[PDB]
Amino acid sequence: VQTKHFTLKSDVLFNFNKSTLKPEGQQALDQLYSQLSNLDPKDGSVVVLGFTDRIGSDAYNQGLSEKRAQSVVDYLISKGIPSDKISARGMGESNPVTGNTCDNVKPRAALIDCLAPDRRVEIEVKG
Amino acid sequence: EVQTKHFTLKSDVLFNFNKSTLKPEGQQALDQLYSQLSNLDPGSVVVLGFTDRIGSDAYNQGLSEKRAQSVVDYLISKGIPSDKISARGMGESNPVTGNTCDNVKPRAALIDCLAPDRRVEIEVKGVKDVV
Repeated sequence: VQTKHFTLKSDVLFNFNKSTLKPEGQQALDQLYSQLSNLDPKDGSVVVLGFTDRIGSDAYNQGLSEKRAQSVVDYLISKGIPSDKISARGMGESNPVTGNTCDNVKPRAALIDCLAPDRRVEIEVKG
Repeated sequence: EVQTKHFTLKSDVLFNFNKSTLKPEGQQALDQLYSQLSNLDPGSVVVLGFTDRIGSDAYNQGLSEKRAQSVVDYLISKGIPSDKISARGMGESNPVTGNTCDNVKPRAALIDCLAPDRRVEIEVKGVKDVV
């Protein structure tokens, strides 16, 4: 089994608290799909995971992350990924890539900036 | 299970126009990357440099090599062992913009349209730990 893992910035794909792909988001997914289409495997699978930062309501962040992941999957299916070979999952605030690095960044705007790497969609491709 | 994790960095942030020396903002972006890399449990790293299709292909190939090497040199300085990372210039090959920019004018507009092509890709390859 060999995966390839990719990451896209949620701040690019979506507006603040929204889950509709922006034009910039579609373009980012077009560019990724261009890369993914360079291989023609017999079979494979794609897993799309949405993540938020640790700020705000966890129930709201879970819901938002799931809708974001779904919007990405729906678009990628539109581009050509077969619907039964791709799945979406919202992971909410879990598994931050910033780990404990932003733990003591106090001022709200500075913390939001420090947490930016956590606001992301991860795409795992198996072939 | 062998897994490759891919990271993409905008060349326009890392480097000034036509230069291969990291800007301070490039070092800061690589510091952020290194933090995340240092949490991936070991492994090897390839750094790919890409340009847009403007100008000499020989020149673009050389510029892409120097940019990739600059990134590698700095990542080693952060703690990536020297024997586990390498640089590769890709010049103008393998663009991500498709045909999207094919008929774009004027020139300033074209440089903007091709921006996603100007990038450094970092591939971290490793084995899933098990027993």
